[PDB]
Amino acid sequence: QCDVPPNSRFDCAPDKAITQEQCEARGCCYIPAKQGQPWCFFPPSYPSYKLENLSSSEMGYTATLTRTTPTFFPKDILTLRLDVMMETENRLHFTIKDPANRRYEVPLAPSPLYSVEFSEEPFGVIVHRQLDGRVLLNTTVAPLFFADQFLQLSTSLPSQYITGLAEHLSPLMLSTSWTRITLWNRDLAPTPGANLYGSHPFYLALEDGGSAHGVFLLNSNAMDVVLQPSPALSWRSTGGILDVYIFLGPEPKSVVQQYLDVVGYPFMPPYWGLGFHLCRWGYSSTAITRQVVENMTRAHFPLDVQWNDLDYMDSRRDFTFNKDGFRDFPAMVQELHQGGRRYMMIVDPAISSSGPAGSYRPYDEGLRRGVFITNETGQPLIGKVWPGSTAFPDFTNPTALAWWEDMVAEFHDQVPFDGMWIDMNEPSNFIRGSEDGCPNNELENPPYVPGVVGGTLQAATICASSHQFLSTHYNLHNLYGLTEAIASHRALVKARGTRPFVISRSTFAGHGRYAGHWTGDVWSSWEQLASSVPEILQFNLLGVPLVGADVCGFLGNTSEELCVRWTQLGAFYPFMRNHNSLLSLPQEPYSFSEPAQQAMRKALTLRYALLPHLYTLFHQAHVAGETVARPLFLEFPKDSSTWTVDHQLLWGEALLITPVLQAGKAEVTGYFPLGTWYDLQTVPIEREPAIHSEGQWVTLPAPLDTINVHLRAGYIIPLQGPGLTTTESRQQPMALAVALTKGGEARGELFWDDGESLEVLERGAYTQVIFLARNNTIVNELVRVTSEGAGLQLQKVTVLGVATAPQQVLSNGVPVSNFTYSPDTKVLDICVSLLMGEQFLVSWC
Ligand SMILES: *[C@@H]1O[C@H](CO)[C@@H](O[C@@H]2O[C@H](CO)[C@@H](O[C@@H]3O[C@H](CO)[C@@H](O)[C@H](O)[C@@H]3O)[C@H](O)[C@H]2NC(C)=O)[C@H](O)[C@H]1NC(C)=O
Ligand SMILES: *[C@@H]1O[C@H](CO[C@@H]2O[C@@H](C)[C@@H](O)[C@@H](O)[C@@H]2O)[C@@H](O[C@@H]2O[C@H](CO)[C@@H](O)[C@H](O)[C@H]2NC(C)=O)[C@H](O)[C@H]1NC(C)=O
Ligand SMILES: *[C@@H]1O[C@H](CO[C@@H]2O[C@@H](C)[C@@H](O)[C@@H](O)[C@@H]2O)[C@@H](O[C@@H]2O[C@H](CO)[C@@H](O)[C@H](O)[C@H]2NC(C)=O)[C@H](O)[C@H]1NC(C)=O
Ligand SMILES: *[C@@H]1O[C@H](CO)[C@@H](O[C@@H]2O[C@H](CO)[C@@H](O)[C@H](O)[C@H]2NC(C)=O)[C@H](O)[C@H]1NC(C)=O
Ligand SMILES: *[C@@H]1O[C@H](CO)[C@@H](O[C@@H]2O[C@H](CO)[C@@H](O)[C@H](O)[C@H]2NC(C)=O)[C@H](O)[C@H]1NC(C)=O
Ligand SMILES: OC[C@@]1(CCC2CCCCC2)NC[C@H](O)[C@@H](O)[C@@H]1O
Ligand SMILES: [Cl-]
Ligand SMILES: [Cl-]
Ligand SMILES: [Cl-]
Repeated sequence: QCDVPPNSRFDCAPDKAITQEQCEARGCCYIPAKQGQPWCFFPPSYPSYKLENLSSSEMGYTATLTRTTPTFFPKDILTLRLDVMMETENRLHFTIKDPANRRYEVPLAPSPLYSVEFSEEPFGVIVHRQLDGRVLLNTTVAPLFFADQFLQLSTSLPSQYITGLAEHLSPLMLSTSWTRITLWNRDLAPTPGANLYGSHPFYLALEDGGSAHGVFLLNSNAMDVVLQPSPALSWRSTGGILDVYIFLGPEPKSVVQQYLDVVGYPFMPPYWGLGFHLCRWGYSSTAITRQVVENMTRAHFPLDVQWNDLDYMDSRRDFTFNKDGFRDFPAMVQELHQGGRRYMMIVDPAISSSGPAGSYRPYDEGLRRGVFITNETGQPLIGKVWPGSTAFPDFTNPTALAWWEDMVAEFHDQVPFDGMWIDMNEPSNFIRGSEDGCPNNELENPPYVPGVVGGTLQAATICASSHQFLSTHYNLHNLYGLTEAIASHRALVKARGTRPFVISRSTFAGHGRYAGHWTGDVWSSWEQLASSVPEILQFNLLGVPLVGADVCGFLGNTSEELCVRWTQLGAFYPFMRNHNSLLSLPQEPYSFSEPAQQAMRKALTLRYALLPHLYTLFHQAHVAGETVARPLFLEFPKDSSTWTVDHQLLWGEALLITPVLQAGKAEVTGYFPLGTWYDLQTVPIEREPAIHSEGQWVTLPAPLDTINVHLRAGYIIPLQGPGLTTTESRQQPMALAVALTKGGEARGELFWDDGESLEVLERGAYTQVIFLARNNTIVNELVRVTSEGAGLQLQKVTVLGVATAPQQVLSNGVPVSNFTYSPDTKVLDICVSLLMGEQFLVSWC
């Protein structure tokens, strides 16, 4: 009864410090660890629920679950309903709910890849992969708890390899050594072990052999997820229901895709959103802000988007501008547009409530329309943020959405900003709960407090029992940032009539359908640089591919060498912004020594060259639920060596980036999956040429002015000529980079539209082209050709891995005007005059 192997003990006192006597009185086993592992744990006989009246339907199954013995938590729900829905061959879905009470729920050969079976007593759901018989879910392993404010469901895991459960600063692969992962959106500088800005209750689990599955728990309550070495996992939520989805893959990429079929495919950003953004707190005037642009331009540094932080505001209030430094804010932004750039600025959620009545429209209308989160007496809950006393909009209230749209649209008529930087949307509060504290009820003081920093649900936020239109804050807290992202997205669509650009701090599952994300107040340090790679990858797995960290870091002072290395790696973040704190030394690219400016300019130049490629990868995310930046294991799951790699990334299938992440290094050791990898340095953009890998670690030269980038054999990459903006670069001629397999083959693609309109795919207003290398030929294949894309000029074709100097190079049957062959590098560089949207044939021999 108490003979349970150590790694398999499930905690019977998750709620408090317990003595042996109390442990044994709960009906549990007490065995001290010899050195965490729980001392108090459930014997296999501990009372759970019993399955009864299991029944079949066309959709799947239903059953009643009955608990006859209470747990140690209050308000056990003794009778539950089980519903199992076999929704697709790839997707299994089950819920457990109270049949007598509607509980809070988040507002969201032919055969399945899975089979399901049930344990009767104690109750459990067992899900096998049909193909190899492997056990993916087994909830029999621990008791089911289902109490008003405490849900626990556990499972065995099929391996020690699991990723997901944002937002935390951790390796891509989570530790299963008694790790407690807390999902409660919290304003805090990224650090290991803490609940951070967002919550994504989703994991992907690898299985021996390289298949994988995913599990989503659709639950927005504060929760702990506890992983143990057996290996196993327990969800512990503080409310709601169990709403579980299992995605059968079998490939890691399909798991991600199947997960996004439920939560939403990522939104398609405007092309301009993919250029360089530059911001700091401290650009304290329009004159200083104009100087940033001027300084970048004179030093030939590309810049698509200038930003402002709090600086622009009048006394730190949304939807105003001060009349000292920012008197001519409208003219600055118009000027920006005149030069072919965009403008972004910070918006906070909380609205100043202390102004004289009649003098501040956002609050005054807010009041009239009842848009704000309210307290016990029905009055606005007042906290403290930048402007002082503030009320907090309820983005679940339809009237609040309408009010948000008005404020954005009215401010947009004054200053034509191109998107919104939504910060502080945990929501963050400078004080605990409210100016008036919080009441004493079960929501503020719950029977189980997850492991949140501050040890309370109110720390750095508003009262848990405060009222919103759809429910209490207790239930909705983890959706705050999400709901604001939805509101802002809609607001920007209505105000501007083109694709919105929303960058949000706080997020939830499903966020990437509406907005992007930056990882928050990271320190300017080597460790945070290194940590940003797993974090960027994680968000990509979670369907938020528009993500990055503050290039060169946010807090403290960057160094020149750190900024060089941060810029090199950061140019490979899908969302690329250098942002800096109030107190920090300047870190704009132009503020450094000449050799460092050169390395930084080179990294920006390579990013801009690759923008057509990066844009196509976002197209694949948007229509097929693909990742943009992806870990090696997503692309080479069968090579088990890739499983723990999180300090390299891929862009899509073909581009392997291997950064230096340490001070004083002039080399880097990177893993190279089986195949040939061409050094991108061999492609002309306005040391071994090829790595021939068996699946091995390779040491690469990486002096300060270099980041290592290789192109997988078998792939063709579209590139475009230079510009300091995408307005410029989009008008330039294009080039292909063709990486031949040894057998002379390669494939690639280009998606092209106008860069910003809505409904492009639905209206068919794009061009899609495929490129094929075969038998010493390169042709294009025209999937779709329209006015947008038809006049793209192809001026250059570079072929990697051509073994012998050719005697003739033809374009459409005519000797080209010039080519080079380099016998050292195996590169054939061809000048051409062709159109992306008209069929061509380039041959050599
Ligand atoms: C719900 O929220 C409202 C604000 O919307 C809270 O109203 C606040 O209540 C306190 C008293 O409990 C007021 O404090 C008093 O201020 C006056 C005049 O300035 C002072 O002379 C008194 O001695 C006292 O400090 C406070 O002014 C008022 N806030 C506002 C903005 O009017 C209300 O208390 C909240 N209800 C609960 C139960 O939290
Ligand atoms: C398990 O189900 C039995 C039988 O319920 C009937 O069949 C079902 C498919 C559904 O149509 C029910 O509404 C039917 O009542 C339940 O046993 C019955 O208990 C009821 C009410 O307490 C009583 O009228 C009958 O005498 C019982 N019938 C028999 C044949 O035993 C039972 O409660 C269900 N178990 C649980 C825990 O829900
Ligand atoms: C980040 O740097 C500032 C300034 O550091 C000084 O000036 C630089 C150009 C560089 O040469 C440094 O080595 C200098 O020492 C720090 O802010 C300073 O704080 C100290 C007290 O701690 C104060 O006496 C200085 O005058 C401040 N300087 C100014 C002008 O703001 C700051 O502490 C650094 N941040 C961290 C976290 O280390
Ligand atoms: C699901 O997990 C349960 C509990 O860990 C496993 O059930 C135990 O299995 C062994 C061998 O069958 C027995 O000695 C115990 O009696 C079982 N426990 C219970 C409570 O029945 C079970 O093997 C797992 N199922 C699968 C398919 O792996
Ligand atoms: C933009 O660049 C200009 C030129 O480098 C900067 O202005 C100089 O700043 C230094 C401070 O280190 C002063 O000694 C000089 O008075 C300024 N020189 C000139 C040419 O006027 C300016 O600080 C930069 N602005 C921004 C916003 O980066
Ligand atoms: O708007 C101001 C800031 C920073 C404020 C905060 C001040 C004290 C120390 C930490 C930074 N909001 C929080 C955001 O994360 C940050 O980017 C933004 O610059
Ligand atoms: Cl004791
Ligand atoms: Cl509710
Ligand atoms: Cl290895």
